[PDB]
Amino acid sequence: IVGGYTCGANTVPYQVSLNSGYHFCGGSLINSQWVVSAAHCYKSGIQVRLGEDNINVVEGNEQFISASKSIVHPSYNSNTLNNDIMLIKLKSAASLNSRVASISLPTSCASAGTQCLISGWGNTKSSGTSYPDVLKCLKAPILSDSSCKSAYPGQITSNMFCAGYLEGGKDSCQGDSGGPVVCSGKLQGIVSWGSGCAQKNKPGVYTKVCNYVSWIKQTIASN
Ligand SMILES: [Ca+2]
Repeated sequence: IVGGYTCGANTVPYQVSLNSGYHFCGGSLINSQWVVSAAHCYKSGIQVRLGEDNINVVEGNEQFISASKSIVHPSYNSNTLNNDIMLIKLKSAASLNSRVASISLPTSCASAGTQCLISGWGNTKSSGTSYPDVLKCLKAPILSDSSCKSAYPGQITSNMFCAGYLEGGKDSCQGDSGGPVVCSGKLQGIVSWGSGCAQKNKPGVYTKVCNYVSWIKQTIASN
């Protein structure tokens, strides 16, 4: 996250870190046994880390649970990043409380102008690299589809939305991928892609979760 603020420990209780020997992507806990992330975060051998603030220090609220199954969306296209969503089933159920909690799926899509919270452990610089150890947060609005399509001609599908600031300076970045965009207490987006980070006229692009609720619910019910 570029241009954000330190969230505070366990203030974003649905935020997960995906670990394969190191943090590589975020995700969101949607019930005691399932996480949703980005398909471009797929790899084998994932450990899901819940209850984290400092990802390099054991602080006492963590739960480390291996993945038993990963399911990439059937229509994910790695070239265009259309349908950039993936479900991860945990080997055992997480223990839920105030510091580790699930986030609700949306019943309706959010409109442009709605303010959302984006979080992650990704890069904090737009030029160069500095990775934080503690979770960072950013408040940003959903942008209109017309502004999003004007920023990225020919690249925005109906399964994507833009959020952030056309003036630059505040965005999600590398290492935030897969993490949550939460608006009015519901998971509306997944950190997916962008052209660089925090550049003028190049806001972040997010997977539009409201289009996938039926697929998520049906998949969880049968796996
Ligand atoms: Ca920790």
